[PDB]
Amino acid sequence: SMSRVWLTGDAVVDLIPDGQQHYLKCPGGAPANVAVAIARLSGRSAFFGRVGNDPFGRFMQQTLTDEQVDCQHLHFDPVHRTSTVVVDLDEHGERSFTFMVKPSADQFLQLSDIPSFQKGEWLHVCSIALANQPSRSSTFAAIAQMKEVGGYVSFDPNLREEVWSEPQELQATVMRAVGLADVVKFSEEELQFLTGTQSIEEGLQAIADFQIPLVVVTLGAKGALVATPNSQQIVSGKAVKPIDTTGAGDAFVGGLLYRLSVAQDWHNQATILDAVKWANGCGALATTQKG
Amino acid sequence: SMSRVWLTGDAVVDLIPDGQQHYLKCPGGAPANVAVAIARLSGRSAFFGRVGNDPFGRFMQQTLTDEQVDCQHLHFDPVHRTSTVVVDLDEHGERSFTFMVKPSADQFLQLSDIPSFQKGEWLHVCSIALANQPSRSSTFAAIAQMKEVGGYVSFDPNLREEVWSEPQELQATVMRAVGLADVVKFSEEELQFLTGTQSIEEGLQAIADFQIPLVVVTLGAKGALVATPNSQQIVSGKAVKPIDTTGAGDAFVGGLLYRLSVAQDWHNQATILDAVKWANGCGALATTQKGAMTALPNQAALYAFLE
Ligand code: NA
Repeated sequence: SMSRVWLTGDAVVDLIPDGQQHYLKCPGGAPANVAVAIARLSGRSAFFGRVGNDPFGRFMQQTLTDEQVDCQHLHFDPVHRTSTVVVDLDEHGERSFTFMVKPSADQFLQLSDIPSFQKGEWLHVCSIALANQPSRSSTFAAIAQMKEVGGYVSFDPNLREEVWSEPQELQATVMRAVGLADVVKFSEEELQFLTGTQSIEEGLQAIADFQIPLVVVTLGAKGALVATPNSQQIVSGKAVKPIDTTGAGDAFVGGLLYRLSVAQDWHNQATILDAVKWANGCGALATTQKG
Repeated sequence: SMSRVWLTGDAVVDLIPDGQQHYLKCPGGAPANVAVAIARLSGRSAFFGRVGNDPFGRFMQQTLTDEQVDCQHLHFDPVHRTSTVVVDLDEHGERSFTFMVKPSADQFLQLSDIPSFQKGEWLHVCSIALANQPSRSSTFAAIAQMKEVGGYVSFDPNLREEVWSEPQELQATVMRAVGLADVVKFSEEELQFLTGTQSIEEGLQAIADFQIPLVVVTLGAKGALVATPNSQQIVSGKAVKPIDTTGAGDAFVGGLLYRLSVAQDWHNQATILDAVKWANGCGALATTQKGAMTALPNQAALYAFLE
């Protein structure tokens, strides 16, 4: 087997209005979305993290097992509760969502929740895991161990100021993670938010000292900006400019990580280009399903 | 014209399983259930308490106004969440409840939220309101104010240790409220836990020195045992089709308190016995639909079941 992508962070149950007096149970959370995306490509994906010993936590355990994601290292906190979102409708029927549990069980990820890592494996992290302690320090420890054993680390800062008890620590904590990552996925505005000169130019030029092996930037319909310290390149979805990646950022990551993980040499420029091709493929695939 | 019944505590949105992938968005919570049960019996009930500024709390304000409980003294906490309970099933082999929000907005009930009380009125309190500060002191303060003015206090130690940040404080805090109430509703296992006893007779002699005007111990399906300083009696009941026990006890309290609230003197023995009979009726009836409030009967429906 040997090839494997580890995923960690917030497993989330979304509650959607199924008309009136009814909510639909929908599994969510960016780490779980990417984890499922990889397993749907017949890839080997495993999830470690913390949910609550509650029905919603059990829903995610069942969902992930069904989707063939290994969740043997999924823990159930007897006290804290699984992250739960309720989306709400306007007078005009326009969506709005509310975090129901703060802070959720995922924020209490412990050092003993971290599984043994093997050489050549991948670890993917989102910013929510870096919001508060003990999850902040536990996640960084997971990163260090993955690298120490000869593994690789990807990072996608799906940043939301909400979950943070101390929003001021965000710019420094996330840019800290960017420094330790092998692959970093940036949204256009995300790259900007860390002081963008209105362009993705010097916003890019800034991170140069970090010497990140691979940086990928979504570009709505323009496709995907691919950045290596040597080169610079755009990999469009060669089809009359398709569409965006609304909610398909996770699917994008999944397709990217699945291909990079099974590569003999993911550092290869040719291998990277093919991986981005799949990533755009997954991203487009998700947004054609009315999503 | 008759006695107003004040209700306070946690207004809760219950998520009840409808199939494998759906949840029923149902209004619940002890004070809200009892307030609604009283109103549906053409009784006069009002609610004072605290919910989240979130829409789950707007949902409960709407449900109370429609039912039609007074909630002028309903407040919205601009920081904390409205209590959300997810009911599932519990192998070995019944139902199970789980509190998703800790602490919820009702735990932050303030002294300023307490309305003016009047002689003859009623106040019902669930033990969840004593769980944490400042709700604990606020609720204890409200209980006292009703007693001082010549009102009456009802109390239901609906035990849920989960919401207590200091679970060791539960027994002493609950038993304090027990000694302050006119009416107390016990489960057979509740009275046992709080008294450290095993038999119902022992649990009664234990609390016998509080001289509580009325103690009710639900005997599950045999009805309830009715305890007064002088006399003990059993009051029977009839069975139905249990398909959702959610809030059956809150329905019991609803029927009990309404029947007492309309009497010129509720201390009358026959009145008390008739009230429990009402309580058994409303309790069983609520277990015929999904949701705590959904099957709370009007007078016509309740008389039809008892007749
Ligand atoms: Na019910």
